Amino acid sequence: ASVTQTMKGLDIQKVAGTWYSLAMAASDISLLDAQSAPLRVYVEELKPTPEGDLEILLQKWENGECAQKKIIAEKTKIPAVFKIDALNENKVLVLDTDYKKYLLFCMENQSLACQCLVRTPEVDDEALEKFDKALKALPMHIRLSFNPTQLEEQCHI
Amino acid sequence: ASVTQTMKGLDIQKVAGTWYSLAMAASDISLLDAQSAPLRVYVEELKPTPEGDLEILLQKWENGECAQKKIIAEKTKIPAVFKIDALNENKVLVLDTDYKKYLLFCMENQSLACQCLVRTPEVDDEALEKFDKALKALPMHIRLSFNPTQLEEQCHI
Ligand SMILES: CCCCCCCCCCCCCC(=O)O
Ligand SMILES: CCCCCCCCCCCCCC(=O)O
Repeated sequence: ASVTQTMKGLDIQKVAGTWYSLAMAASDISLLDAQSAPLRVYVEELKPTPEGDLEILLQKWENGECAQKKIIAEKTKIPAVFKIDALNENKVLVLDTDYKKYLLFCMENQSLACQCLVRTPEVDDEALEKFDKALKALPMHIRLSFNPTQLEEQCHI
Repeated sequence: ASVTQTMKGLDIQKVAGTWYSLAMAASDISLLDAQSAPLRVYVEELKPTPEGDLEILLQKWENGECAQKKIIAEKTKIPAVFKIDALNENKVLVLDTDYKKYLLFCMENQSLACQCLVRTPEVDDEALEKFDKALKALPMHIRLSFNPTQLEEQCHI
């Protein structure tokens, strides 16, 4: 269940800028089933702070409407692991990224969701291979992927 | 998009009896998202009629409740292809089965959903491999799998 793959030698400054949530998977179906499931979040932009923390802009459907949400991930001892304040303190692990095209990540509390991010609104078969193979290891029960048209809309409608 | 894998030399009498919908995937996320999505159907039992048609018992969530539904699939020229009466006349294709453990199928109208069925409430990694690899070919955007506990409940709650 635990995630035991992280990016060796991650430079968090190089993941700054725009991303698309091409695909997402989670351990429990109810975390992603509906448009307003808890972890159905669409990534807009990564903004690393100078002090090394990560700021995230994303979209989340709630109250029948697509909201913008800004969120702050705090660094830890490990460069590929970050921390998000909540009801219960969640972890974000960076699995892999080539900076220029794709980045794979997971978040944990036991529950768990992961995502394949890409720089452009295109179906990258390669990044998807890598995403599937990192997931093989994990106990997933729901997976979503989206098309180029959907990737350009708010909340992937 | 089209399904171009079918079981060679299918004997429809040998798939009679009990099955579990271990996993399901579809081309559009809305066909499977909610408990009452159109193609979120859980297979209970296969009953082949003497004249070669297939009778299916299944469970479908609707009106906030888990209903039993009986359904009838009519044979065609091809042993692995069957036909279900509806608003629009749908096809059911049998991709693969070893009769004793697993059976993979898809249904078509363009929309498309497939399933990995198994005889017992157990996670069969093998049948899942075969399911993933038959799906590789197809344009899927939502996938669900269920655990042994869920497999014994009505509507996989
Ligand atoms: C390094 C890139 C990681 C991107 C992580 C995105 C953060 C997702 C947190 C999801 C928690 C729900 C958001 C909320 O509504 O508060
Ligand atoms: C050979 C085994 C094939 C099993 C096929 C199951 C039939 C699924 C039909 C789904 C259509 C919706 C059912 C309904 O509510 O009318």
